[PDB]
Amino acid sequence: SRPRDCLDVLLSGQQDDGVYSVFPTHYPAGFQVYCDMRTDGGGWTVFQRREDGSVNFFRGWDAYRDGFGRLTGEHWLGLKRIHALTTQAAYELHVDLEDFENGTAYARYGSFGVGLFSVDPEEDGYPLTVADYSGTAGDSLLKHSGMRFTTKDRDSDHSENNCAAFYRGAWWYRNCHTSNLNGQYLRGAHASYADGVEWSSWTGWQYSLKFSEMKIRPV
Amino acid sequence: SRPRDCLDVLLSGQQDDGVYSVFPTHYPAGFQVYCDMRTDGGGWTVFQRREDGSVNFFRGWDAYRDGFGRLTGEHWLGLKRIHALTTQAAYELHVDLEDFENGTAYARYGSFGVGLFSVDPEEDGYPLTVADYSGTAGDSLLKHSGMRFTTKDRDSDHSENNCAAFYRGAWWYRNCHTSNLNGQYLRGAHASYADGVEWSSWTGWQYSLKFSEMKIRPV
Amino acid sequence: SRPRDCLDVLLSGQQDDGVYSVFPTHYPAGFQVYCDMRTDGGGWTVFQRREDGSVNFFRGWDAYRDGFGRLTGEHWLGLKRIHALTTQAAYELHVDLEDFENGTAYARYGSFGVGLFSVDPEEDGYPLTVADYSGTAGDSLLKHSGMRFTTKDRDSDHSENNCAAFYRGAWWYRNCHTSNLNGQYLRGAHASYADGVEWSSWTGWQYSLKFSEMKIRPV
Amino acid sequence: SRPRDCLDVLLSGQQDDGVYSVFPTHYPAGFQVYCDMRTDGGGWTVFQRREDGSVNFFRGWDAYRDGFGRLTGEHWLGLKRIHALTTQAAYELHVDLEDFENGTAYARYGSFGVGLFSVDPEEDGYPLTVADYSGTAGDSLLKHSGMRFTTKDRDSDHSENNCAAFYRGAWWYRNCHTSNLNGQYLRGAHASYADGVEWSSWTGWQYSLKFSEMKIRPV
Ligand SMILES: *[C@@H]1O[C@H](CO)[C@@H](O[C@@H]2O[C@H](CO)[C@@H](O[C@@H]3O[C@H](CO)[C@@H](O)[C@H](O)[C@@H]3O)[C@H](O)[C@H]2NC(C)=O)[C@H](O)[C@H]1NC(C)=O
Ligand SMILES: *[C@@H]1O[C@H](CO)[C@@H](O[C@@H]2O[C@H](CO)[C@@H](O[C@@H]3O[C@H](CO)[C@@H](O)[C@H](O)[C@@H]3O)[C@H](O)[C@H]2NC(C)=O)[C@H](O)[C@H]1NC(C)=O
Ligand SMILES: *[C@@H]1O[C@H](CO)[C@@H](O[C@@H]2O[C@H](CO)[C@@H](O[C@@H]3O[C@H](CO)[C@@H](O)[C@H](O)[C@@H]3O)[C@H](O)[C@H]2NC(C)=O)[C@H](O)[C@H]1NC(C)=O
Ligand SMILES: *[C@@H]1O[C@H](CO)[C@@H](O[C@@H]2O[C@H](CO)[C@@H](O[C@@H]3O[C@H](CO)[C@@H](O)[C@H](O)[C@@H]3O)[C@H](O)[C@H]2NC(C)=O)[C@H](O)[C@H]1NC(C)=O
Ligand SMILES: [Ca+2]
Ligand SMILES: [Ca+2]
Ligand SMILES: [Ca+2]
Ligand SMILES: [Ca+2]
Repeated sequence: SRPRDCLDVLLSGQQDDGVYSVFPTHYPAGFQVYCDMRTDGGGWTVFQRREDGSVNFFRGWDAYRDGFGRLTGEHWLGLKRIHALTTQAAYELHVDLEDFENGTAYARYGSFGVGLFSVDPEEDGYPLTVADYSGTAGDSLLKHSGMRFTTKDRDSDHSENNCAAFYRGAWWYRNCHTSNLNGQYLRGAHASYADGVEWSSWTGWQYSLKFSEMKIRPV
Repeated sequence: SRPRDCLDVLLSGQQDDGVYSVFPTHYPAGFQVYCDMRTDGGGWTVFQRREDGSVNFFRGWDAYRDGFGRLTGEHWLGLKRIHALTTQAAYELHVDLEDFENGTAYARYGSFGVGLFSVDPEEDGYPLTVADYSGTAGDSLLKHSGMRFTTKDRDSDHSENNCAAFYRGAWWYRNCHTSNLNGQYLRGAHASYADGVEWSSWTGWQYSLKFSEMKIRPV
Repeated sequence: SRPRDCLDVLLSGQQDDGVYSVFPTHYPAGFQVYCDMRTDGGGWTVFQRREDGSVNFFRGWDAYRDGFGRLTGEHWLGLKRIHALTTQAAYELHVDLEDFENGTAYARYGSFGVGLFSVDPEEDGYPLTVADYSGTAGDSLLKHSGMRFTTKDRDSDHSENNCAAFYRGAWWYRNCHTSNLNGQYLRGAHASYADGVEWSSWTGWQYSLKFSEMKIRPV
Repeated sequence: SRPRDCLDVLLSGQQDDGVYSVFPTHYPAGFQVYCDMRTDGGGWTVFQRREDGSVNFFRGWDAYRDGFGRLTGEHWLGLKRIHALTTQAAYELHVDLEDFENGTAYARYGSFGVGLFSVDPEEDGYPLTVADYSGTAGDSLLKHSGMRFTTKDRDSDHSENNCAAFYRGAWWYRNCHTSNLNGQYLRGAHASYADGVEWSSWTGWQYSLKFSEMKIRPV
């Protein structure tokens, strides 16, 4: 009837990967998401996908709040939706990564949230909660814990510059990053420093990954 | 109680053409629509009507998003409502056309949607999904499949010009159109090229139709 | 539980005049109104009251859309709320009037609505539907039937001037009015022409009434 | 299921202080609040907390309407939420205060509301209803009864100046205050006049308190 996320969709008997309606506690109008019904038993709600560089990710605050791209392709679900999902239960984060040489890796985080205790999550800059790493990609997100989301037109980072402008992305930048999954789709090894789709613990600071998917499931 | 569209209204025992409240999955406040309870068994939700040139259709983005005119007359329901309806099930499209010489024709499309997988349908320009033509008017819409909606103040077409400005309408313009049902009410044969209420496969590019109705029903 | 108007409040067993929560079909968040539980059996939802000139009624479009003043005093409920109420059933209108010499009169209208078939009632200027006069005040509203709402900053009237600016009010002005109940609180006989709280059929065009209340009930 | 406030949360069997979802009558999307389940039996909804000066309270109208800070720390819930809560039942107010010398005091008000009868509470400046003082801190709020909320960018006070600008806060200022709990975190005795976290009846006009919490419970 009114699944709150992709795990409710799965447990209701929908086993196919694809687009489903979900209805978070404080977003009763609901919205559509892509559900991953396969990874570690399934029930993952996707909020980010890179796969081909068809979508511009070098977007401003309003786009990162409201979301962009298409659920069946490259997209960002929007921080207002990611907030609505991660405040309604205790979520884990799964990050799937792929390079241009057939290689894959993943990072699992036991706890993940955006603006968890923010009275106005947008005003407060949708700050990251993330803890408890495991997997094959190595940890490139724990150092971003407690940071606000920074875009090219809204600087909340710990740099004298705008990290989002400098590294051509949008992220919970500190000074500046170990991960940049909303970075430019530069397609593998690049001369420019850390401004591609980067997961530094796996492929370093000068390798733009082929594929990324960020997704959440209640624990 | 809470019909999601005009087919739910019909199946609940309301047989009369007219204005009814509907409540789409992701638009729970609901809104009023005109229901066609006669065409091919009935249960059609109208989203566009031309009949007399009493309403200005040469409107900008905000008007095409939010809707304009009156449900009992010439109107555009608004792309935010057309999105809310066509994302909640698989809809077919019916187009009824009438010329100034008593003549009528129709086009049926087995699949129709607006912004079906768009995270932000407005940002993404409410792109058209349409397939599977049958009827008497001929096909003037399949070539618009995959195109974003373009208005005089928001150009997303495949022309070096603004198709909406050039052809005095608002449509899923490519370069530029085979149909222009939101074009100027020029009343039959006109010297100006393709800037009237055009359905090119029936009446060509220099004939502004007397009547158009665009309406949807779940399959 | 969820009364749609003051008649539902009354029929649920609440007999006292006062402020109650109501929940119109297409305004599910609901809002508070003043309920008149006495007039002709009771169940009237108030949307306008003048009684002492304590509130400024010479307000612009946004104020007339959103409402102003206090439910326990002088107020305007707001055209977005009056639209939400009058589109959900067939309403009658009751107008209670009082002069500064103890005198009272009323006008009853068998049908009343605002933006009844408007796709975007705000865009369409919340046009008046009113018919079927009876009472003691005489008819000062039927000539306003079919007119859009005009304010000092949004002219939709049939005058070469702005009727709202000229007659220091906000109304369904034609060219210009037989009633001006949102006019200046000028307190009885005044030299200035038709710019007070006027009901021309009762007290003419140069008498600003002491009290007005406009209220609706389903028939 | 859908508790309307922290008293519903408590009565449903949740006994722990912390963050909970509540769903006021006219705010059906709901929001998260901090619940005090200990004070005088518990069931208090917090809307203001000062404790360490980590959050800037010298904010404009939009911030005071929408809220700021974090539920687990210093915050302001937002006047739109405080209005949604206090209009749905008859609430009492509890104010807990603490100085920098281990000392504590409280004020209880038998009746408390914001914009209780306002058609547009924001337009009307979220005016204060407060009565019926008891406790140890003395009364520093009854003189603010009937006053609109004033910020540095929106003056509705009875001063020829902007009280909010002058006393570096945001409050139901008259000319100007006996309390200033949204004032600057100046940390105890200060030379500047009345521009700290002031409760004049307890610690006078030149002592910025260490801790304040403002919270409500239905009577
Ligand atoms: C390396 O990456 C691929 C995915 O890109 C992993 O799975 C293999 O994918 C390929 C091509 O996507 C499949 O082979 C081809 O299948 C298609 C039909 O789907 C067929 O038309 C071609 O003729 C070709 O046979 C393949 O089925 C699939 N699995 C295997 C075992 O090759 C692959 O597992 C990744 N890792 C490694 C170590 O290869
Ligand atoms: C041609 O168009 C008309 C609709 O415009 C189709 O139906 C016919 O419509 C006319 C006028 O709208 C009707 O005739 C008139 O009826 C009115 C009362 O409704 C009466 O006052 C007049 O004296 C006149 O008789 C007519 O009933 C209606 N049907 C027919 C059979 O004429 C018509 O079917 C369309 N197609 C063709 C091939 O005529
Ligand atoms: C004329 O207007 C009044 C309302 O303004 C109508 O009712 C009468 O109202 C007056 C004063 O509002 C009442 O008289 C007074 O009552 C108060 C207590 O409420 C008392 O303190 C005073 O000493 C005084 O007696 C009165 O009860 C009320 N009814 C009558 C019969 O006078 C009145 O009906 C209107 N019409 C006419 C033709 O008088
Ligand atoms: C004065 O203020 C304190 C709260 O700040 C009131 O309670 C007392 O708080 C202190 C420190 O917060 C507690 O003492 C310490 O406890 C911690 C562990 O929580 C321990 O690590 C330290 O070694 C130390 O013992 C204390 O338990 C607590 N209660 C008492 C009876 O001291 C206090 O009631 C306030 N009023 C007065 C008159 O002292
Ligand atoms: Ca910076
Ligand atoms: Ca173009
Ligand atoms: Ca005019
Ligand atoms: Ca002032």
